[PDB]
Amino acid sequence: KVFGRCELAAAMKRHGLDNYRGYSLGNWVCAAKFESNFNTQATNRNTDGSTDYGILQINSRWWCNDGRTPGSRNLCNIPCSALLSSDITASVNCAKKIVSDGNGMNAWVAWRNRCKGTDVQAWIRGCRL
Ligand SMILES: [Cl-]
Repeated sequence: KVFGRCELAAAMKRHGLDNYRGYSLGNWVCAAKFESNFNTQATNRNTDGSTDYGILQINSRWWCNDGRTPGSRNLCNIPCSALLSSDITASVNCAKKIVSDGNGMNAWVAWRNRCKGTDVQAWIRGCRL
């Protein structure tokens, strides 16, 4: 599923990401845009053999199990494929655990480089939330 900007914003808010750990909704929509282009089926292979999954490109090195990242962790107690669902519940819940580990949203490289410092509010502008 490829979300609309506002549709994703609505779904994320509904799951309580708006100002979660002090990150306003626009941050999350911004991160989703540059990580996955709002596409829940997005996958990307990393150099170390791990793989990023879903709309927030969550990495199998620590956060999910994909059966081919040896010696990794599954801190979100999920199969990585669950992060590819059209329902973003799993990705959101896992994101909440990631953003809580002490490094905030800097865990998403796309957010740090493309969202951090900018007017993230622009990403939910025009949306009925
Ligand atoms: Cl991640």
